[PDB]
Amino acid sequence: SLGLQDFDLLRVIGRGSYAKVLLVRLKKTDRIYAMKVVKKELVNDDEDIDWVQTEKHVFEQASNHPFLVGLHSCFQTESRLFFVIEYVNGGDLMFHMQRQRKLPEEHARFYSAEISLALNYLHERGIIYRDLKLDNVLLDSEGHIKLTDYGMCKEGLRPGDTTSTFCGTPNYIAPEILRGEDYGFSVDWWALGVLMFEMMAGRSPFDIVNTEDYLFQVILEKQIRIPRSLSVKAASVLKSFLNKDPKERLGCHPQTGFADIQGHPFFRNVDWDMMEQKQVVPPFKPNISGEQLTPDDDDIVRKIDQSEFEGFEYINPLLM
Ligand SMILES: N[C@H](CNc1nc(-c2ccncc2)nc2sc3c(c12)CCCC3)Cc1ccccc1
Ligand SMILES: [Cl-]
Repeated sequence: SLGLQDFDLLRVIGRGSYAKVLLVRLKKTDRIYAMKVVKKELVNDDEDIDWVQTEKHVFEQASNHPFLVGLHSCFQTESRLFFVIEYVNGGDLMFHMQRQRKLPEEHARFYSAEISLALNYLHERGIIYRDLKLDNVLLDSEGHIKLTDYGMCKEGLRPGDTTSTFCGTPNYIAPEILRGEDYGFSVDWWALGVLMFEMMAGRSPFDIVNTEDYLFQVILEKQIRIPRSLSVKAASVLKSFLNKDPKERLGCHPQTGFADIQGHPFFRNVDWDMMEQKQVVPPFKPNISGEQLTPDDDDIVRKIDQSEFEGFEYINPLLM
């Protein structure tokens, strides 16, 4: 099926330790896509045994939702896995906050709404995102958000289920994870609380003036206080999403969790349905505005365990 031959490696658009993301062009179609590349050796050594399976499953659910990147195709070389993904060209919230420094409540309200719809959808599908942060919140040309990089997702969580992996991006990691407690969807809502805080305050609730051990101490012990300039509505949601007790945290009620959010005074006057069909207009249009592969290690590749990657190839019959 697909392979590197069928593509033109245009540029690099993302680079972590585990994963690398390229901008690519499907030759025979002249369409542009984003490509996520990961060394299969690290997939075996660093990830849960069902990582490949969880990724494929998550992309499936994401193709049927407006605020989630969908999967075009994926293939494998001897040493790497390749995820060809719907391309988003509006940048991300981090880039936006970089120029904005601080967003009006209306803007944060909009974004946090769309983010909630994407999250609740994953939760409904028994999935925990587990890595919501500014730069994982992409923006399309129109100005709507899109969650990307599903590398941290947990799958198959039934009602009452609970997982126990310590993961995430330190600044956004929930207290219940820090305590080593079994957790569920609650971590995602805490993450949104932290993200909402950055949007409206212009800084993290845990900014300063063992560096990471100290950060974890701040999150667990230091009292979270909302700045005096924010409205009573805003102060509430922040404090509610940022409740260190998963049981008492906003959006975490097993039954009325997501209803409690939509009902929150902060989200008053929000048409969720129109929000979900993109019938609500974004407060910022990235358009009209603003401003190669590492060689394999033959001694490693030769001994790689290809088991988990058998039958990895795939193409989506419906263009995401
Ligand atoms: N944070 C953006 C660049 N990084 C990434 N962008 C996208 C992406 C997906 C779809 N359309 C666009 C981007 N997906 C991913 S998955 C991943 C990373 C990443 C980096 C860390 C490792 C895992 C910022 C950015 C936005 C737009 C263009 C270039 C960069
Ligand atoms: Cl507190």
